[PDB]
Amino acid sequence: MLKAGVHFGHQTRYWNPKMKPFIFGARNKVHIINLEKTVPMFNEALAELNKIASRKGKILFVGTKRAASEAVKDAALSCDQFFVNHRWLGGMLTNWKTVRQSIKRLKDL
RNA sequence: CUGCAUGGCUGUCGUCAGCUCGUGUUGUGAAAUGUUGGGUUAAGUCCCGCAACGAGCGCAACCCUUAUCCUUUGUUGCCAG
Repeated sequence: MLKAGVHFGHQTRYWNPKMKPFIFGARNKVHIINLEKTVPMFNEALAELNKIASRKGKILFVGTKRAASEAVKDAALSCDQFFVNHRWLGGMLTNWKTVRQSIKRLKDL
């Protein structure tokens, strides 16, 4: 009884063997994805993302493509969402305990 | 006597831009990345960039001298009124 959102077929190869488990087959050489290996995982994805937000968890979005470079910057006044829209800084997550000096250099503004 | 057994004290490349630490990444490791590259500089200097982000020392400056205007003043130097 489950159904796909918008999918009917998407891309050729352009390959990674690790993605084969999600791919049900092909339609005129273009690949089609398996409902049972994508839909339950996508249902969980929006459930767990909301659970982290209910636990006051800090959310980061990446919008590094032009039609998203401004939409990524806000999730309405009733919300809290961090962003990257164009460019990165090396170690800004794993070396954040040093890049906090770079953040202070901008908080100084 | 022995500074090729030593503390202290003093040269030279050179006043050349170079020597390191914390963190994150890499490699089995030595170590690299950083500190290389690009434009630029007196220069690891100043901009740019990239898995590197920052910091410490040297480097510029702080020490010494001299060049000018403006204002007030002075011995045994000066002399416009």
